[PDB]
Amino acid sequence: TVSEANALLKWKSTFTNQTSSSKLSSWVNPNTSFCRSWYGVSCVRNSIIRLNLTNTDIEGTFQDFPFSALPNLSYVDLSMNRFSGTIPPQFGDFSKLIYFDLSINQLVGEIPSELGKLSNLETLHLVENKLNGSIPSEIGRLTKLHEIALYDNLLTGPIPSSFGNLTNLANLYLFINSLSGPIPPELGNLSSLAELCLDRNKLTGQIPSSFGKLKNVTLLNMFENNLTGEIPPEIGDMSALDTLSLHTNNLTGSIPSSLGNLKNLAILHLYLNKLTGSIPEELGDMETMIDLEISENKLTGPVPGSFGKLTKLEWLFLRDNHLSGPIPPGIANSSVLTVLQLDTNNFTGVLPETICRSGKLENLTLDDNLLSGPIPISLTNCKSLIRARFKGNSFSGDISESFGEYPNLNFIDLSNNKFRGQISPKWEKSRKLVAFIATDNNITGPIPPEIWNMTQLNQLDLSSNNISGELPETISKLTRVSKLQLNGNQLSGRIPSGIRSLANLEYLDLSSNRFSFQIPATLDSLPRLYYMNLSRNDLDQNIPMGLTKLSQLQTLDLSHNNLDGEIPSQFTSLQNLEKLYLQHNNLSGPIPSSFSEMKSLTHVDVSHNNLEGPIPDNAAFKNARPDALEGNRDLCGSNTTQGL
Ligand SMILES: *[C@@H]1O[C@H](CO[C@@H]2O[C@@H](C)[C@@H](O)[C@@H](O)[C@@H]2O)[C@@H](O[C@@H]2O[C@H](CO)[C@@H](O[C@@H]3O[C@H](CO)[C@@H](O)[C@H](O)[C@@H]3O)[C@H](O)[C@H]2NC(C)=O)[C@H](O)[C@H]1NC(C)=O
Ligand SMILES: *[C@@H]1O[C@H](CO)[C@@H](O[C@@H]2O[C@H](CO)[C@@H](O[C@@H]3O[C@H](CO)[C@@H](O)[C@H](O)[C@@H]3O)[C@H](O)[C@H]2NC(C)=O)[C@H](O)[C@H]1NC(C)=O
Ligand SMILES: *[C@@H]1O[C@H](CO)[C@@H](O[C@@H]2O[C@H](CO)[C@@H](O[C@@H]3O[C@H](CO)[C@@H](O)[C@H](O)[C@@H]3O)[C@H](O)[C@H]2NC(C)=O)[C@H](O)[C@H]1NC(C)=O
Ligand SMILES: *[C@@H]1O[C@H](CO[C@@H]2O[C@@H](C)[C@@H](O)[C@@H](O)[C@@H]2O)[C@@H](O[C@@H]2O[C@H](CO)[C@@H](O)[C@H](O)[C@H]2NC(C)=O)[C@H](O)[C@H]1NC(C)=O
Ligand SMILES: *[C@@H]1O[C@H](CO)[C@@H](O[C@@H]2O[C@H](CO)[C@@H](O)[C@H](O)[C@H]2NC(C)=O)[C@H](O)[C@H]1NC(C)=O
Ligand SMILES: *[C@@H]1O[C@H](CO)[C@@H](O[C@@H]2O[C@H](CO)[C@@H](O)[C@H](O)[C@H]2NC(C)=O)[C@H](O)[C@H]1NC(C)=O
Ligand SMILES: *[C@@H]1O[C@H](CO)[C@@H](O[C@@H]2O[C@H](CO)[C@@H](O)[C@H](O)[C@H]2NC(C)=O)[C@H](O)[C@H]1NC(C)=O
Ligand SMILES: *[C@@H]1O[C@H](CO)[C@@H](O)[C@H](O)[C@H]1NC(C)=O
Ligand SMILES: *[C@@H]1O[C@H](CO)[C@@H](O)[C@H](O)[C@H]1NC(C)=O
Repeated sequence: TVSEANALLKWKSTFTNQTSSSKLSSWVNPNTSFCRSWYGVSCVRNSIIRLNLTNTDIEGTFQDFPFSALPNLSYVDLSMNRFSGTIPPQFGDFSKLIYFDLSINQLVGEIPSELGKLSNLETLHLVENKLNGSIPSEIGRLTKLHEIALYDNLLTGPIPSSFGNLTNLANLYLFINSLSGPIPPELGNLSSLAELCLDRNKLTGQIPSSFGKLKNVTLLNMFENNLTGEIPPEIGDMSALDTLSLHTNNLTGSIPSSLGNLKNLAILHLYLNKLTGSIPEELGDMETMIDLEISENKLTGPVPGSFGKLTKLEWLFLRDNHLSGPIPPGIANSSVLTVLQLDTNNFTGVLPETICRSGKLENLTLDDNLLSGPIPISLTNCKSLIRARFKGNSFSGDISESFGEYPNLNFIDLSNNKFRGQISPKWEKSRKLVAFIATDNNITGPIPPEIWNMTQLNQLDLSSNNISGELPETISKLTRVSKLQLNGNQLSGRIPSGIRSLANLEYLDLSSNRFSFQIPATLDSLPRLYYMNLSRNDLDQNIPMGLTKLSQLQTLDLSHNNLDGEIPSQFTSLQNLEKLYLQHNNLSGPIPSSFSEMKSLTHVDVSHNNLEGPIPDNAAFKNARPDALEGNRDLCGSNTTQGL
């Protein structure tokens, strides 16, 4: 003991970057107070049995640790320190050791197989180091082990089959590592196992069919491995399971119907695999299921109608599969279902009337299916909606009657459907709505002016519809819009000057419309605008000077209009202009030949204009095709179509 105190002092004397304020200040007077006042030291019969120096800012190694001098150690916690070097084999010499923790440290090298000498060890903790090499097989000798945690290391090789001999192991955590090879089937002998976490490794091979003997495992995390084969139906015999996560693997075959026998399973993660076949209707018998995610697979056929029996279902992720048939009503019938994502499948028919029956549905994704028919009325009145995506379907109906007021709506996408009718002012009640996308529908009538009062709107896409009327100057109220797409409609009259005020505008498209008269001379106040498409309109007269004061333009398309006069020399301030399309206008005069100053002009079309003179000195004019430069009155100094 005084010998133990002296030995520990010699070890302390090797620590580096220590401070006067370190808790090891109490290591004084070895002859009298080793067992009564030394921090981290506790004794029985005046001999140290417990060394607990966790989180004491110790920087050092275990090279000079006095293994020989502390024979009676049974509790060693040296975690959360700055220990470096390796774990010496002499740690296996502490024959009374029960608890061993060296976890949050900077240790390197392999685990000494001599740890298998620690026959009294019940807890082994070495997490969050840089330990490499294979896990020693002799660790399977430690039959009193209750818990092994080796996660967040650089361990390689297979899990030793000897671990099947650890009949008292409750928790096996090995997750953040590079463990390899097949999972040893002997793990099925761990009858006391409760938590098995092998996730985030490089495990290959099949899931052992012996896993069905693990009747006390509640958490089986094996996600983010390279497991192949099919999910063995024996997994359905792990009756105590509440969390089964096998996602991000290379599993194949069908989902075993035996999963329906897991009456305690609340979380099932099977996504990001290559599962095929139909979803067994028995999967509706997992009465406890909360969070069911089998998305991103190759599942086919219909979703079983028996899903109506999953009364605790909250999250259902079936996106990116090949599911077919109509969506059965039981799929949305859970009173607590808040997320129902079905997008990127082959669902047909109309939406079931059960969609928002409880008024709790929040996120609904249906993108890229073959669905049709009208919006069910419980969805029209789903006041709890937050995110609704319908893009790429054949939904039909009066858009004003099909959608109620959605006060919690954040994101809605109606793109690529057959919606008719006029945009209702009801959308202004969505005061949190940031994006409203309705491209490629049969919307008609005017844009209600309430839309411009939606100052929170970040993205507005009404493109490719049959919307008409003149845009009012109150459009300026869309303070925070950054993507504005009204192209492909029959909007008429002058472009409102008020677009000047949309300071956050980045991408503006008013092309393919019936806007007439001069482009607003005032339109020079969009410093974030990198894209402006005014093409295919009825705009006339000289190109306004204001456009040249917008700095960040990358693409500018004013083609297919009746603009006349000369191209401004004062384009020079568009040093970031890359693509410039001015074809099919009535522009005149010479190109200023200050376009040599323009660095980034690569794609330019000036065809079918009344311009004359020589092309300027920059790439796009050299790289222009005949169509790009044709149609002008007097082209080039030597009447050329290519090569000066
Ligand atoms: C397990 O890891 C050890 C330690 O590796 C060290 O720590 C890791 C976390 C990484 O940061 C490694 O980049 C780092 O080196 C490996 O042992 C180490 O091997 C290297 C080379 O194989 C040794 O470096 C040599 O050192 C001598 C002088 O001492 C030079 O002459 C050489 O040119 C070379 O620089 C290093 O000393 C050694 N460290 C030890 C033994 O503590 C070990 O190979 C690795 N095992 C695996 C990956 O299976
Ligand atoms: C070394 O000293 C530290 C702190 O002085 C000890 O930390 C304590 O460890 C126990 C577990 O042994 C912690 O209790 C646990 O609390 C959670 C809370 O939910 C509970 O669920 C567990 O069942 C367990 O009882 C305790 O909170 C923790 N205290 C602190 C301040 O971190 C450590 O046990 C000592 N180790 C040895 C070997 O002496
Ligand atoms: C600005 O918006 C207009 C739409 O209002 C965009 O027009 C599209 O431009 C391409 C060429 O750039 C068009 O031409 C050709 O169509 C034929 C047949 O489909 C095909 O052979 C060509 O490969 C090319 O696609 C295209 O039809 C046209 N679309 C429409 C609806 O008119 C224009 O591109 C936008 N400007 C910029 C810079 O993006
Ligand atoms: C294409 O433009 C020519 C050029 O006329 C321009 O008219 C002004 C707006 C201004 O830009 C002038 O500097 C230009 O000359 C049109 O030709 C003119 O047509 C009008 C008849 O409306 C006639 O009085 C003018 O004398 C013409 N000018 C010239 C130079 O010939 C032409 O009609 C336009 N073509 C189309 C299809 O719109
Ligand atoms: C600490 O270790 C020593 C030996 O490493 C133990 O001392 C032995 O105790 C037994 C019975 O108590 C004696 O028969 C031996 O002769 C002792 N050997 C020595 C070298 O002293 C001691 O009991 C241990 N103490 C604790 C609390 O474990
Ligand atoms: C297991 O599946 C993963 C899918 O994530 C495969 O990883 C992809 O492999 C291909 C190239 O072979 C590409 O799609 C990507 O480069 C990989 N990563 C992805 C998609 O994130 C992996 O190859 C599969 N292993 C097998 C089949 O043995
Ligand atoms: C449910 O929908 C909400 C709203 O769209 C999602 O949360 C938003 O996610 C975007 C990223 O695409 C963020 O920019 C927003 O800040 C998020 N908003 C909120 C309030 O969190 C949410 O991720 C969706 N959840 C599921 C499971 O689909
Ligand atoms: C002590 O800390 C400094 C600062 O982080 C570091 O550069 C040095 O390597 C550490 N060790 C020694 C022995 O100085
Ligand atoms: C498990 O223990 C038994 C006990 O005799 C032994 O025969 C067997 O080889 C052990 N398994 C491994 C993989 O070492």
